[PDB]
Amino acid sequence: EPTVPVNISDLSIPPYSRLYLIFEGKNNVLLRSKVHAAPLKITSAGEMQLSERQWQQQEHIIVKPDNEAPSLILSEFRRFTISSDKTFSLKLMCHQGMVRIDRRSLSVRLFYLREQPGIGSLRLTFRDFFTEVMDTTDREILEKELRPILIGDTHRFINAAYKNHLNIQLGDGVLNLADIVAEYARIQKEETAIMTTTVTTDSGELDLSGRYKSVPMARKADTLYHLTPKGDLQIIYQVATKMVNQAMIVSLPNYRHEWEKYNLSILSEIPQNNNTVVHSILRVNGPTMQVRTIDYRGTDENNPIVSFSDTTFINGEQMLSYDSHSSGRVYSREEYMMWELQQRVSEASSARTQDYWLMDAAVRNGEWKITPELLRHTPGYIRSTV
Repeated sequence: EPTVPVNISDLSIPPYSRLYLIFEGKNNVLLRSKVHAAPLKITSAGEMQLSERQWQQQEHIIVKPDNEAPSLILSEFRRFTISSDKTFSLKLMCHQGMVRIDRRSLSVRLFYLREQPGIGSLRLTFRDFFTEVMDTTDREILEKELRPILIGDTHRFINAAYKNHLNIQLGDGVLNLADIVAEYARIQKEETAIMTTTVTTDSGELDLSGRYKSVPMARKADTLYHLTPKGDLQIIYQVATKMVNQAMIVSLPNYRHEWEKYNLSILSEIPQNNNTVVHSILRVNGPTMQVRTIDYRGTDENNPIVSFSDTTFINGEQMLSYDSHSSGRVYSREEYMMWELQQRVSEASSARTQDYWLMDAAVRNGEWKITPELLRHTPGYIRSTV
């Protein structure tokens, strides 16, 4: 049968199906695409249990009470937290932007560990959550006036249909959504503890050709790189002091759309148990976060041992974790470069993501052009037969 025409800006593929697109073979086909799984709408009331594979399928779970609200339950939800404390990861999650608000809809983004490598994601949107008081969210003055109410009596302005279902079972964890709402108000008032140091293309002092920037204090072993869908980088560190939990952020606004203009390196010092300070150098290379550790005369003299490592965002993730205590492998410079080439040869996902970022960057102006700005970041590649 003659082929059917379809608008390329919106395609629907039903479960366990495919959709063959037919292209002309004279020109070159360059198709940029984005995938959004269809949301699951929920309107009933009462208990609502979703099995592991039931909430693992979905990406955005909308809740739209008609009369009453369900008691959302997501079994086997191994929630991802970087701090074992329960009142500090709340501040950090509110700070990264994982709690959003518009009109009367409150949206919360979650995370979870899974058997497959990496960290998953999931969004819950609680429509009808808010009453008519803050239907005027456009004005900042009215929201600021309503902020003090959210501290003591948060339930005053929450819709009555949601009052008895303000907690979301997550397996072994209970997340009081009213608590989330209350704490987001404190975070917004503070914005208008967690230290903030945003860098830009031309921010920072002058192999690491470019700019240098050093965090305010001495970090911990673990590190967290957060990439919001808008395309900003939110490198997460710690303070190496168990007395007070103080994560220090490094914000790189509009990173995904400007990763070729960044020639910046980040220096940090991780203290060790033996009263030895180990330096750490972080170099952003597109989606691959190159980490260089310099022992800096830790046990040697004048010839510090240098270990290379990196973690690359893959499969559209928005949160990557590196422990520096249990997971990793020692790599010298030549060994690391050789390993990168070996990963590229076997078509590993990191190389594919690097290529995706490069092809995205090449078409910035609209017309395909490999400008010289990308001739420094990109290592060349040659295949030959002997």
